[PDB]
Amino acid sequence: LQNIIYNPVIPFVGTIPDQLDPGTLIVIRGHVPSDADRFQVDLQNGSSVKPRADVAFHFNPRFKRAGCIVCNTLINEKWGREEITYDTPFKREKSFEIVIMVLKDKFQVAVNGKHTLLYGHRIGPEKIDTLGIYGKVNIHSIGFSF
Ligand SMILES: OC[C@H]1O[C@@H](O[C@H]2[C@H](O)[C@@H](O)[C@@H](O)O[C@@H]2CO)[C@H](O)[C@@H](O)[C@H]1O
Repeated sequence: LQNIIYNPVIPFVGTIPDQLDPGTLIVIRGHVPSDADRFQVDLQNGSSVKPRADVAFHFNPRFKRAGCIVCNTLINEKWGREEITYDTPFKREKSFEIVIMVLKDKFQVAVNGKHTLLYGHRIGPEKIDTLGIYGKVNIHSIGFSF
């Protein structure tokens, strides 16, 4: 793993150190705190706050009731169709590893050593240069393989 970021402060907004070509991994190890209702990993085009940077890939675990993962894309400050994965491995007070693998046509995401979901590209992954992590989460490490 390359360009590892250790224990970043959340909210984190970092420049991804290379283009996300097919086969690239983003690996994120962390922990959901006991009072967490949600957090998010956003692959974004730039880091503008107003107007809000486009989010190619919004990966948003949610913990209310039985919980779920919501995926979407933000284009021109509008959210598109939500893709909700209900078989969620995330739990409050548990550790996790997320591996996002960028393929040509989709993202392939594995959580805790197990395939979790797919997400077809809506914005070309070549437009992504920024990783954002927000909400209630404790991130121990961010690693990249190009
Ligand atoms: O799709 C991701 C965004 O959802 C926004 O919340 C949605 C909510 O999930 C949906 O059920 C509906 O009622 O409308 C809300 C507004 O679009 C969150 O506010 C945003 O942060 C993203 O997670």
